[PDB]
Amino acid sequence: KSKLPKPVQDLIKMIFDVESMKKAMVEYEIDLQKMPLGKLSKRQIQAAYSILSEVQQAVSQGSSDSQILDLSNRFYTLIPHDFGMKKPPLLNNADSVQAKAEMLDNLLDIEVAYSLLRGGSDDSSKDPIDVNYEKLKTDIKVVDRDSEEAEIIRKYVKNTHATTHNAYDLEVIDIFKIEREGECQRYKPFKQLHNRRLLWHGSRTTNFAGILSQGLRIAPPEAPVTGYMFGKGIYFADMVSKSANYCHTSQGDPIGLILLGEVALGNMYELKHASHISKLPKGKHSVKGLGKTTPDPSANISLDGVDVPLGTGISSGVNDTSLLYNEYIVYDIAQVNLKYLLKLKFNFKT
Ligand SMILES: CCC(CC)N1CCN(C(=O)c2cc(Cn3c(=O)[nH]c(=O)c4ccccc43)ccc2F)CC1=O
Repeated sequence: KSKLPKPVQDLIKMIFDVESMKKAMVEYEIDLQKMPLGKLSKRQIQAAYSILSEVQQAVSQGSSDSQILDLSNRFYTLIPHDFGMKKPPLLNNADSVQAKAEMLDNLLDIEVAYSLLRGGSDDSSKDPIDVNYEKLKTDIKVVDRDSEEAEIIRKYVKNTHATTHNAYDLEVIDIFKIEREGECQRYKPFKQLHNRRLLWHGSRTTNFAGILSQGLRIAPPEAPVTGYMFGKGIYFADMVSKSANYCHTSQGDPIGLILLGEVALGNMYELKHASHISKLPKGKHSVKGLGKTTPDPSANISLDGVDVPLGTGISSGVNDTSLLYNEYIVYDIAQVNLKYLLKLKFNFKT
């Protein structure tokens, strides 16, 4: 029977729940009868990535729209869906390709979690919570609610909830201090880079067994670079509600998980519109998507030598931008050092 703190036990139970994995796939309208969770495979997901890349190439290189029709149907054969009586969305425009790329990103970490679960060694004299905790290769400690860490983090949550994201209120349930094995050594070449910032990264709960196991990762080479607004990198935000929207919580599942990561941004290539890149020009270390609203810079606080942009939202004065709020993208996984994991309750306004 596990000795782990009860909040950590609840976390392990949440991120390894198999039925949550199936619910996520059903939410995507994937046919569970034809393609069960156990038949989901990494090379199958990579093959689906390549079809999206084929669609990307066929659209831009001026091929037949007829081929694009066939590539779309091939995607729905490779990944069986079940839209009941409705017509499955056609894969012929960037809008549809980006939605399927997002779906494959989620399937990729679901496969990592399920394979983690069904692998390794097993011992019936051990609590499955203890076994699954050790499979994450991550030290997880509860942050004291009255500590100054929690104070700064709660202030960060309190001040950076955008007015536009008015559908819900956020309530911090647990603050976890996490150390992924090996990630600190991997981050060492970037530890002294300038412009280090503590930024948010939200994701579906079904992704976090893979995120704690493997870290935040760049989409595989088969993934289409045009499937993501700023290409294939790791995305962060400085508004907690922007990243909280990527938790994709609902009134049925109102508990979300959000990361605080130390990100070495260096020289930021500042952009106002989409730019589908996989690498940066020499002398640039990150992309900053310029939003119309930014945390007030005069209110930046230092936490363990890292900037925390917890200022309240003010106009950035940035002219023509497709972004309401800022985005930060790095294109090297060694530029990220995950520090905290928050468990939030979404209180939806009605
Ligand atoms: C988790 C599965 C794996 C699969 C390899 N994965 C997926 C890709 N990825 C990203 O960071 C990533 C995220 C978004 C969307 N987005 C988000 O989801 N949360 C945020 O807070 C956020 C904040 C600002 C902007 C976008 C955000 C788009 C493109 C990306 F590349 C790293 C990663 O590891």
